[PDB]
Amino acid sequence: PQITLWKRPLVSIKVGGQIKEALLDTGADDTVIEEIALPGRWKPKMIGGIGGFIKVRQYDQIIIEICGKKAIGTVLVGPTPVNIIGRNMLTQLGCTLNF
Amino acid sequence: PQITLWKRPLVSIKVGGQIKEALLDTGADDTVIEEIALPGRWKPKMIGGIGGFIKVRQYDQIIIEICGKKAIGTVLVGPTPVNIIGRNMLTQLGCTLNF
Repeated sequence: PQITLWKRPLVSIKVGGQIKEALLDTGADDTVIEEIALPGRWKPKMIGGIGGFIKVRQYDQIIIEICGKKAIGTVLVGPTPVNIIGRNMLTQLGCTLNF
Repeated sequence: PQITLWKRPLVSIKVGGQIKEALLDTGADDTVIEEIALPGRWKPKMIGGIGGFIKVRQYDQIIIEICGKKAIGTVLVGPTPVNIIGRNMLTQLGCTLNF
């Protein structure tokens, strides 16, 4: 798709056999989703840094789908006010900024 | 331009007769720049909210230029770890996400 930016770029995503809402965020390095059971071995990761860090669980090589397009990459699972699709997944989707 | 997302989408911008580096951030509603003198009447604005708020100065109808393209909109001036080009300016630039 071509997504304009007059509203927050919230999308429905498929992940872990569930459906979640998430924000397409070019300002975020990583993808962070709250409250999802994922397969494989995880390891703790500290993210943030500005003001403090939050501990999350890092799962690698997870498949997500957005607007019919699949992407494989790392998903961090932990508390987040909004679920975030960061650049690690946007690159796998072939997503660009255009103006 | 067409900007891929393998690195942070940092750009050079012209604002206030200066040059600044800033991040094109689809996850941000607003544009926030540190340390720039801007014309007009400002008013304080509280931004953030997740964990606390930061006070900034809101200046309206400011002209910026990115990659040769001008855009007019609100610029918030205050402390920020990275200067942010948010959706209010990305929309004025005609910037979309494409995949």
